[PDB]
Amino acid sequence: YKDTLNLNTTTFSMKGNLSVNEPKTYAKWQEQQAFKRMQARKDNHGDFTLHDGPPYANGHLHLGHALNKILKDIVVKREYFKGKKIYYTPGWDCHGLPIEQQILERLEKEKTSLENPTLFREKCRDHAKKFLEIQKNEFLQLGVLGDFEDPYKTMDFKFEASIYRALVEVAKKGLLKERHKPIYWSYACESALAEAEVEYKMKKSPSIFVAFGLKKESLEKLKVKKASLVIWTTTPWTLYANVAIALKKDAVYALTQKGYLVAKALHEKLAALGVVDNEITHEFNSNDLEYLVATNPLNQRDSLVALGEHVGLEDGTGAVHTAPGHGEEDYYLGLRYNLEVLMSVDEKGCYDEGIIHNQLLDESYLGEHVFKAQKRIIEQLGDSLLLEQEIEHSYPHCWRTHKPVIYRATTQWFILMDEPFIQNDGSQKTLREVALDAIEKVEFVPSSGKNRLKTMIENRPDWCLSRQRKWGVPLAFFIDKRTNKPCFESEVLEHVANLFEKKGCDVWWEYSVKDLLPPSYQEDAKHYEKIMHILDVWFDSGSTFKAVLEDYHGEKGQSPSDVILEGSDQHRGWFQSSLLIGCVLNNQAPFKKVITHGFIVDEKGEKMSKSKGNVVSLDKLLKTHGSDVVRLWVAFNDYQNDLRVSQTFFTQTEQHYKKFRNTLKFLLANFSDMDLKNLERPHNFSPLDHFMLETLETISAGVNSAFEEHDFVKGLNILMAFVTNELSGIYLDACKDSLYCDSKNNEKRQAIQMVLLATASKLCYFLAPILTHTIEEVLEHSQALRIFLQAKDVFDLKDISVSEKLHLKEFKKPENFEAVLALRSAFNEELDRLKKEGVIKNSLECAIEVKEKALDENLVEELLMVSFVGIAKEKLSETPAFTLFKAPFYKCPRCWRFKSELENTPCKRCEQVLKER
Ligand SMILES: CC[C@H](C)[C@H](N)C(=O)O
Ligand SMILES: [Zn+2]
Repeated sequence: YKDTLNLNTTTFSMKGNLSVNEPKTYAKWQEQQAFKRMQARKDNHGDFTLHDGPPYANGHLHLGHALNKILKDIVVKREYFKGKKIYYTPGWDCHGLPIEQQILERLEKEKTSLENPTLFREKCRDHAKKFLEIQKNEFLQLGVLGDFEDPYKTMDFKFEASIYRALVEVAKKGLLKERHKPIYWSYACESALAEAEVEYKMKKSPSIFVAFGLKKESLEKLKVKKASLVIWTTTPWTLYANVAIALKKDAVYALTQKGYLVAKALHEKLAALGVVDNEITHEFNSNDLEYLVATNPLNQRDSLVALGEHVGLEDGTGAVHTAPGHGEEDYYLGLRYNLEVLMSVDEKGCYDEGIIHNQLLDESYLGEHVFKAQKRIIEQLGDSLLLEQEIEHSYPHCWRTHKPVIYRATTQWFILMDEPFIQNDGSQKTLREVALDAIEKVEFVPSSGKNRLKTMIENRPDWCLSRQRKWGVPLAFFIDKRTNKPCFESEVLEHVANLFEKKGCDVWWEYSVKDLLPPSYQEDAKHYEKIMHILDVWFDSGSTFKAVLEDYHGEKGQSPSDVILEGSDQHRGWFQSSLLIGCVLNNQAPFKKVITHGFIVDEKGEKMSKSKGNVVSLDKLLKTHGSDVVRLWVAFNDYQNDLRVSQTFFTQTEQHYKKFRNTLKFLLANFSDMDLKNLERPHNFSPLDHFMLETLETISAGVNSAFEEHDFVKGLNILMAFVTNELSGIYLDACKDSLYCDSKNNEKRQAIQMVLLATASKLCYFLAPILTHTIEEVLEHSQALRIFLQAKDVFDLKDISVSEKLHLKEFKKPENFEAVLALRSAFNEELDRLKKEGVIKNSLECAIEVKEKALDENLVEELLMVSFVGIAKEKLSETPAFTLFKAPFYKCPRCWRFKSELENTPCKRCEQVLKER
């Protein structure tokens, strides 16, 4: 009788063959310009702008890039399917050391050089172009949709002009100022750096305690025979630049029997270390030591005893070796006392002629790198070296050369944080104040991200903008030699900006000063000289809101954006640079909302690097699992924290994907034969039908609410529980007899099919942002779904009203299945017990007599899948709720239910179906 059943099959395959079929889908969306079609949708209602943070145009995509673009894609697709016009122009960060360092390294490896600035910039620009195309196509292989054929590029000439015009706005508001002070200096790239370009890593260091003997006249003033202040330092390379020893104000300093002078609060620690001897002979107040003078044991130079602002007593000695050329707090102390700023370390981190001309350090050190010289310096200290250790400490390194940085007093350009400036509304505020106010108006997901960014703004220094490399946007101002000050005249600045817009920034190197000035100024061209520093690339990316959202007047999205979505490492990076520049231009953040994610890490939670051998390639991952599995893995996991890549976790995701896919296959298979005239007329739905429609509505609200708050785990868990439990476990098991053995003309079967159609419809809508290829495939294989949803393809999906499309009555009282589902669970646990004893094989062999008479007997029979409700003859078991019997019928050879009065004879329902004309 098997061939007399309803076939109930679909062409939608159980196997996804994802690595074969996904490229076909994505190629189609590119060929057909699906993102453009999305933006053009005629019934768009509302707008949604996600502003892409631009990856650097260097190298192939990392797993973190895929995580990022997939999450953006889910968020964007969610808004599209809610009915909005979407703005999502992806972009690329094309300048900076992330590109330039690769060129510098390749030149070195080729044993070649390239000193021509235009030709050098050309090699960098060609490298960004190459990898922009590579990353673009790799992004498209994730199934993401955006304006990838018209992306934004910081190397576009109009973009270079937009960045420069952002800088112009900073300068005209009085926040762009030169400062001279020690800052981060990367000797390996001969450039200043700021915080976002520094990576702190553990590093071993010498750690030394050094005695500076007081001069004879100072010992006479203090009335002791011997006294030497002891300092602690990890940088013997700066001892040549000492000008002072800074003490804590109004603090007691102990003089030992051997003549060492240290903070009394630290004497116990230092004597236990063996730095000084244990016997204290005299105590002195630091206020009485100020303006004594000591002698540097390295070079015999005077060192002033000074009082520092906040000298610490937790480490060291309480006497701080002070080198204004190499320490920012040292520098301010030096100026307060009108001391020399000694700085004889060149741009490559090597001692220069200054050590000879000023007698700071022996001539032999000329040309030596400061880190290389330290062993010989420590040996030169002789008896003044009281103790030498080796320690480990967290130390700043250059983000691209990975070499340790140093600090060098230098003249650079800064955006000031504590300089009051005129607000757009006419009030007066500092940038720090504006940025803190602006942070409070932004929504952070998770909300903990707010305090992370806030704390950085509270604590950050002035922002050094000027870099000494060639690949970037120049700080393209002239210094008037007649004034020694920059020219911020609007006519000059807009003349340069317009040149940049048309020709790009190459002209700043190529053109003469005269050719770069408005005609009104060319007679005075001899008085002007170009600043040749370039902008921090974090200023480039900080300006994307201006260059993309503002300068295209909303065609690429609104300013402020509705959402930005990046790694939580961008609090130190793009979030902060965009926040600061937004606050100068607009006095608010250029984003309304920040969503963050973690890092992709290995099975042990560790970062992937080539030096570790734990790198999983994005290509290998997509080839193994398929992009819809990778996308589901992202969505079905706690992406705000680090995501670990392991076989075990991807296997779990594949099982989820399989369950979703097998469920959609079953639904499609079991309404494939439905007559489409059913779609227009209403149906009489059973209580179980209604229970499922009501359950589907309740869980649909919960999936949607979870997805709205970007908690895709919570929503997918709700969806998966529904498909596993109420759908597959209860409804589809109860309906299989009718779906396969009732007549196609049976109105109860047709009503089940409509429920299955409504259920697949909701599954398609909710999974469309995540498994877009798979839902596209579902629609491709189901004509009934396409008619019912009025959908040509996945991009025509909308959130449908099941009530309206099935013609449900307005005030229908919901079903209450609590009692009958409690019976079902009790029956199934009693039935499990009888299968243990070998008494019966399945529920169909049973009759049940329910002790509660209020229950609907057909629904009991449906849900428990017994063949008979009522009393029979062979008792199997008894509970307080029900008695089970052997069903007093034969098994029907067609439907396998125990409903046949005669052996091997079709039951009454089957007999009619087999007879039907
Ligand atoms: C948001 C990205 C930022 C701007 C930077 N290009 C990076 O890849 O880290
Ligand atoms: Zn039958």
